[PDB]
Amino acid sequence: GSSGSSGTPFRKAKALYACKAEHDSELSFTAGTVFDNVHPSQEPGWLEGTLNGKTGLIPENYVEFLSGPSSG
Repeated sequence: GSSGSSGTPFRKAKALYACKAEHDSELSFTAGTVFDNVHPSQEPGWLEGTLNGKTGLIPENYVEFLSGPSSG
């Protein structure tokens, strides 16, 4: 059933620093880049989100989950 109990449509994270992922699994983005549906990957200290209809591994030490209103 669509729309049930209160909740949020997944979470998002923002890349702190620009990373030039070299591995496929890994993802490449630029600081400030906001990821879609960010979650803890199977790997330790690795987040698994979807950057532009593309899922891969992301460095948790390179992201910053967004919760409060700020943007930028």
